[PDB]
Amino acid sequence: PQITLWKRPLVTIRIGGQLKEALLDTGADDTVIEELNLPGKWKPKLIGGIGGFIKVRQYDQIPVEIAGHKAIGTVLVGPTPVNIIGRNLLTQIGATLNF
Amino acid sequence: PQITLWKRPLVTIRIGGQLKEALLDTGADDTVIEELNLPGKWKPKLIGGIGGFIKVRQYDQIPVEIAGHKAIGTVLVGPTPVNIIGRNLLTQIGATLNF
Ligand SMILES: CCCC[C@@H](CN[C@@H](CCCC)C(=O)N[C@@H](CCC(N)=O)C(=O)N[C@@H](CCCNC(N)=[NH2+])C(N)=O)NC(=O)[C@@H](NC(=O)[C@@H](NC(C)=O)[C@@H](C)O)[C@@H](C)CC
Repeated sequence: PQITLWKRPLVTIRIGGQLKEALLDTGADDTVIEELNLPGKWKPKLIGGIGGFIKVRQYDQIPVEIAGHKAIGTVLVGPTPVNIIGRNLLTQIGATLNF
Repeated sequence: PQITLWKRPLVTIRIGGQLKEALLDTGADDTVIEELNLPGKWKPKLIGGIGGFIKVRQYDQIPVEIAGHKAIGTVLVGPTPVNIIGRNLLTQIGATLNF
């Protein structure tokens, strides 16, 4: 689809069998989801944002369906204020910015 | 123009007549620049994201040219590792997400 930016670009995703809402974030390297369980193993990681750094769980090779488009890649889980889909998955679904 | 997301979407902007590199961030409501010597009246604000909040200075009606496309609006100034172009200005240059 084509998404304008007057509102936050929030979409529904499928992850782990569950539906969630997430923000399409071109300013994020990685995909960061609110605290939850995901199948499989993980390892601790730290990531940073506007306010500093947080601890997350790094899960690899997780399938995520993003507005109907499939991706399989790293998902970080931790105390983010909002679920964000970052460039590691945006690239998989063919997303570009256009102006 | 079309910008892919293989790398961070860093582009040249002009603010205060000078050129800087900034990240096009669809996950940002607002525009955050690290330019603490702007002239002009400002007011204190707090903005947040991953890691919490920081203090910024809010400047209004500041011209910002992005990749040769003129915009004018609110700019927040504060300590950030990367200059961020948010939706307040992305909308003014006609930017969309496409997949
Ligand atoms: C989670 C909140 C929404 C998404 C987030 C994305 N912003 C980018 C900006 C870039 C860095 C300052 C971000 O955090 N990116 C992270 C996401 C985490 C991730 N791992 O992908 C990033 O790429 N982090 C890199 C580091 C980038 C820093 N740059 C650098 N070292 N050169 C990383 N690998 O850890 N938006 C925001 O942080 C913005 N917040 C908002 O837009 C709203 N605030 C809230 C709480 O939602 C609004 C109500 O203020 C800020 C900028 C104020 C307008």
